[PDB]
Amino acid sequence: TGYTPIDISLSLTQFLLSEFVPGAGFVLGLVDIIWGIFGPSQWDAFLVQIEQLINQRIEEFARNQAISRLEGLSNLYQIYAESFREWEADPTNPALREEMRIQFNDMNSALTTAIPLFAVQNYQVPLLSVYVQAANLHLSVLRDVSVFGQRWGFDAATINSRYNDLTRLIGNYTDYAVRWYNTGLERVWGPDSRDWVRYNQFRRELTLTVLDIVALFPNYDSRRYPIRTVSQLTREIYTNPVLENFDGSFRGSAQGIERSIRSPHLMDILNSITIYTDAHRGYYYWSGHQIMASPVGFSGPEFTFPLYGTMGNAAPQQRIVAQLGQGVYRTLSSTLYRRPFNIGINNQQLSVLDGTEFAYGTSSNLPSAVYRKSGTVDSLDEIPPQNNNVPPRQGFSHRLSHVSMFRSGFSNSSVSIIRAPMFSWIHRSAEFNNIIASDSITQIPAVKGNFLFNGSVISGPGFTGGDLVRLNSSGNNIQNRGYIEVPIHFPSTSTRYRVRVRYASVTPIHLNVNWGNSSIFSNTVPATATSLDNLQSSDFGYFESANAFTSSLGNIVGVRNFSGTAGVIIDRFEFIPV
Ligand SMILES: CC(=O)N[C@@H]1[C@@H](O)[C@@H](O)[C@@H](CO)O[C@H]1O
Repeated sequence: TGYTPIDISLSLTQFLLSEFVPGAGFVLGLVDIIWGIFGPSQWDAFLVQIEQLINQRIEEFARNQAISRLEGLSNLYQIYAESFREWEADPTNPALREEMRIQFNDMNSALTTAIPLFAVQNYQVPLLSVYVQAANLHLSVLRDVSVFGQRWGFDAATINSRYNDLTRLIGNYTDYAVRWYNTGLERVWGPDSRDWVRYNQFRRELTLTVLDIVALFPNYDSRRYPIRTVSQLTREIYTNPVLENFDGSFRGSAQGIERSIRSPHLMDILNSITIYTDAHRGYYYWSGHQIMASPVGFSGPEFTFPLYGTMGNAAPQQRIVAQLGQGVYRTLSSTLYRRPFNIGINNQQLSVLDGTEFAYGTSSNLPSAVYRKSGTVDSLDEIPPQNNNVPPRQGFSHRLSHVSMFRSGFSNSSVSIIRAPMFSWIHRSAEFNNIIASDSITQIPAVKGNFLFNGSVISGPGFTGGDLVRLNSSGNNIQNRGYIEVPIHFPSTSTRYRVRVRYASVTPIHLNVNWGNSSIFSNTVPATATSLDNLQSSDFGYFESANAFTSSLGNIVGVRNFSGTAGVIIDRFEFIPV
């Protein structure tokens, strides 16, 4: 059918983001999306997807052993799923209850045996995606026994033991996956542009097929999340048409290309891009541009970034409005390469864009914005739909969040000109606004805030689904306390909410949580980590307000660091309806 593991994973991500609640729906969902296949095809494809990228086939025996085992888990989970489905339909039935207990044990036992075979020495990287899939399924099944095990007829001692497995393995699987993500990525680095392409492709593909899934693992903790919980992925992934459609390779450019990506920041909303046009020998091109953005929820004035590339005057400037409908979901770019037989300042090599169509995500339809012309270098090939059952403009997975630029040469004095817009893509689960649901546990990442004082945004470890907020120590200045404020919106004004914060700290730290002007928590929270530099899964802890309140307290939430000597990492705010 022409599908790749990337398509499949994005679809699974969509599911896990919107349907993360225990019950038959979840179990049947996993069968429908991943585990309902017959035969080795899918699994082979999952392996090839990473193998072809690192340019290394898994040793043949270990490869067949892994594929074979995945087939086994598939058959077994299909049976488990149907037993679950019939059981839910008739929960008091003793025969169904006994069958569930047997099915759970077989499933748990098979997964525990199978997993190390997806961690074979010297082949951890190409086996990573199937590992994560298996790990996901295992956590899922452990979550199921935690929620339903009593009703199935397991004793309290067995349930608690399985739950302790769940919490430990949330940690272990996460750390394993991130470690091997980092290792694999690092191996793929090289000095030239061809290397950078491969490196970024790895980052991109494994973000979509590994990291994105891992980021949702904490959700399986049924005690922490006893009802439906909605996560948001704020991380950005990258395409670059000029570089990615280039068959040659720019020597020693990789570092420069990588630096052209912007550094960690509070999430913004891309409003417009103003493109400047330069020309050479009747070839008109995108020479530079200017970005305009807004804070999350349009909760502040629009801001303008410094000029990217060079301001050319060969044609009038074109202001492309990105923020219409759901925003820009797709770029279709026209690449221009000039490689003349004789090269000189009068006859330059060009590696640029001479057109781009910017297509909008929309429930209906909306005409595309077009810089000069459309092209065939299509972002949808790299950033596919999460839902392939509707048109791409409805079933898209990402939204254009920024455009920066890798640049080389000056038109006036160079033989070779590179102008390579770097397109940055945010997952659509990163909503324009912070909207607190009334019937589910709403997760709002701290980086979705709009005001940060005595602190900085730092790179996530890779398992949080985006970046993190670091509040600095005050230096014993009551006026210099680190503060992050998040704008929030309540569609329901009568629902009562407890506010939970997910954090990391090396020493005990006094934190103050405000909802509007009201302080709803002010106390010392324990240390959770040994280091803030090398973050592992268990380094993140939780604390929460004692009481529940309504939207009448206000439309902001914040955390203040009262410590004079220690810093603290804020991951996300969570709103729990009582
Ligand atoms: C006495 C006190 O804590 N003052 C805080 C200050 O520490 C800082 O957080 C600032 C950021 O806006 O807000 C002030 O209200």
